[PDB]
Amino acid sequence: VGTREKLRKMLDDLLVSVDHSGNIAVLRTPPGGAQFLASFIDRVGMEEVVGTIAGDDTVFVLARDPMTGQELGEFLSQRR
Amino acid sequence: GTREKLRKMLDDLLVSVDHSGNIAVLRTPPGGAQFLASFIDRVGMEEVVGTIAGDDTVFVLARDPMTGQELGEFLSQRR
Amino acid sequence: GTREKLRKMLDDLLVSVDHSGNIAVLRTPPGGAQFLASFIDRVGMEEVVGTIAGDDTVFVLARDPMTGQELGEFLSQRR
Amino acid sequence: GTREKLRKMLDDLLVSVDHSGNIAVLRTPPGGAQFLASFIDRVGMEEVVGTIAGDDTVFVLARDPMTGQELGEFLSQRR
Amino acid sequence: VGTREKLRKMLDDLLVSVDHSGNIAVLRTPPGGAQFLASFIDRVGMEEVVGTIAGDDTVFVLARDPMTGQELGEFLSQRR
Amino acid sequence: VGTREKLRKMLDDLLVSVDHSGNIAVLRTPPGGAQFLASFIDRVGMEEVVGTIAGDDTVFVLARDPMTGQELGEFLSQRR
Ligand SMILES: NC(=[NH2+])NCCC[C@H](N)C(=O)O
Ligand SMILES: NC(=[NH2+])NCCC[C@H](N)C(=O)O
Ligand SMILES: NC(=[NH2+])NCCC[C@H](N)C(=O)O
Ligand SMILES: NC(=[NH2+])NCCC[C@H](N)C(=O)O
Ligand SMILES: NC(=[NH2+])NCCC[C@H](N)C(=O)O
Ligand SMILES: NC(=[NH2+])NCCC[C@H](N)C(=O)O
Repeated sequence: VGTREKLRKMLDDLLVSVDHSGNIAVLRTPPGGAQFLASFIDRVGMEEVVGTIAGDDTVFVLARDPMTGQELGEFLSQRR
Repeated sequence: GTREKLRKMLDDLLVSVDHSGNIAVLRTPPGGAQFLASFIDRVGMEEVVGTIAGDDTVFVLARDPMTGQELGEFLSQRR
Repeated sequence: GTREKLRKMLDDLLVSVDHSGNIAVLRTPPGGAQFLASFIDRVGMEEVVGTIAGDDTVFVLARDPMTGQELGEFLSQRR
Repeated sequence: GTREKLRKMLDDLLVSVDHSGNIAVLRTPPGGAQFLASFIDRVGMEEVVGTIAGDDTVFVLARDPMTGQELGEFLSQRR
Repeated sequence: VGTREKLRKMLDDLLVSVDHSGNIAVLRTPPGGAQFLASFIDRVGMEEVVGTIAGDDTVFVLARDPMTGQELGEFLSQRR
Repeated sequence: VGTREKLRKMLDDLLVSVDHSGNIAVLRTPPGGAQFLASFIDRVGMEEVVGTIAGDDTVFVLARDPMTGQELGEFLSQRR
């Protein structure tokens, strides 16, 4: 039903919390969820996102300068 | 727990099931393997000796004498 | 695809092959396991029920009645 | 090496042992699977065809004719 | 024997080195150790830590602003 | 044939793109390639690199201050 609405649903299904410090937004997932969530982020292609790294329950998303991790995390919290 | 989380996750995440020997193989979308296997470990099924998740694949070890096919059969059935 | 990417990657990445039962075991250099298994999944070999990659090891599940030794034999042969 | 590092790590990391077929299954605490399997690979046991570590689970492939139970038996015994 | 002393012992058992640059402290582990170490960090709940990402032998720990990676790494080197 | 030339060949074989923001250079790989590439980086020992974290197709490399992610990513793009 499109990379549009799936975004939301993936976000609502998975995002436990959003935090930030500096040029990084930190996304918390349930255990094992990090790689899954970061895959869609990479795949919708946000160009204020330089890249992402997933661990097990955490994703670091790197804001493209001048954008900041707070601005980045906000841009997300509205997609939910 | 499997009440509303069993079938739902499988539909959300289980792309295909295959098997060989005492192992059932679950394919997920990219990055999905750890996440689905998290749900499987958490119900704590006796016949699941254990799970290993890669990136898009999960290997489920069936407890002998149960077969990998029989095991993959069930998770397929929760759908 | 296996034209120029089959033998080449194995030479680049396959350190050793071993086996037991319906499983062939591929050792790679550190961090190499996901990368090599990516190539294997992508040819989509029928007899490969699936793959799991750790850090330097890949487990390849052979589809019964084929054996893990027979399977490891082929990838060794692409070299 | 297994002198002071064999039993010690297992006590530090091995939560439980199970098995099925030619595979022994080791459960670790969260995130512990790669770390414990690192120690196992490094002794280089002949009968260990190879190891794959997920997040909290390790699959140890026993070299035929040895069984996964017999293999899990030993690591249990180093405790 | 508590999330108190286990901290230390986990730290002593695992921390190969601590480094830093910017808002990140970098922790080096033996191979395969990264996820294990970062699990306890997440679990003791440090609130100057926004989050952590583990690889194989490295953990990136994100300092909460205003705190810095150096201050963060020091706060650790005293727990050992 | 040495940690010298293998660098290049590994880099040419694997580096899809290089990006940067702040004190981090972001390296993109094919799927599953991230851990492999970051292993060699760690192993050639660059001391303007504090550390690396690999995911599945992305590596974050932390520049040692004063060095920046751009300067870091450039130092690489010449090794190819
Ligand atoms: N089950 C675990 N491995 N837990 C620890 C995860 C460590 C870190 N937050 C990450 O996602 O990389
Ligand atoms: N992006 C990747 N690493 N893809 C390869 C996946 C390899 C294997 N199927 C696994 O799940 O472990
Ligand atoms: N750096 C490491 N984690 N080494 C241990 C590798 C464990 C196992 N052979 C795997 O590939 O999953
Ligand atoms: N945090 C998690 N990903 N937990 C699920 C672990 C899945 C499986 N037992 C493994 O070790 O690979
Ligand atoms: N055995 C390996 N995978 N080594 C490379 C690890 C790369 C990076 N330092 C990380 O921990 O993510
Ligand atoms: N097949 C996947 N797991 N894709 C998503 C990878 C997410 C992130 N770019 C990483 O490398 O960690």
